[PDB]
Order: sequence, then C-alpha cells, then structure tokens
Amino acid sequence: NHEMKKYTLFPSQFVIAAEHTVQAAYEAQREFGLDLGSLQFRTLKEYLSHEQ
Amino acid sequence: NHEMKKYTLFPSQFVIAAEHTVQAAYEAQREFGLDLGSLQFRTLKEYLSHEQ
Repeated sequence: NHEMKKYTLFPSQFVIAAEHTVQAAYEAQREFGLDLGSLQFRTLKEYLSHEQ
Repeated sequence: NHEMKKYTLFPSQFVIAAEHTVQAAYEAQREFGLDLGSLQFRTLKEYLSHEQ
C-alpha cells in the first residue's frame, strides 16, 4: 500500500529607518561638502544585506 | 547615524656643530698633512643621518 504527508512554509519581514536634521545637513555641506541622505541610504542598503 | 573624529601632526628639529682650533690644525697639517675641516664636515654629515 501507500501513504501521503504534507508540509508548509512561510516568510518573514524586516524594517529599518534613518534620521537627520536640516541644520546639521546644511552645516556639513557648508563645511565638508558631504551629502547626508545618500550616505544614510547606502549605509542602510549595505547593512540590510550584511545582517541577512 | 554617524560620528567623526580628528587627529593631528607636528614635526621636530635637530642641530649639531663642529669646532677646530687654528694652532692644533696647523700643527696637525704640518706633522701629518691631513685636513681637519673636511674630516669634521664629513663626520657631521654622516652622523646626522646615523642618529636618525
């Protein structure tokens, strides 16, 4: 004779965020000419894969 | 978020001199025919690099 079984699967989620202010960004741009938004964006993008 | 720091540098100095009298120099030149000034200058130049 024969028999049958079954199994299941399901995924999960993740979430992250970053914060910065206008005056700090303006001061950094005036002094060093750096862009904070791109820095934080790339940092989050890298950190997600690293922790995965 | 991110943080920054600072570091600094600053150099130093050195000084060295040589001395020879006239009486002893003439006596040595008469007796042996050497050159005290050139020998002293060369020794100074060598030792300056050797000490560093």
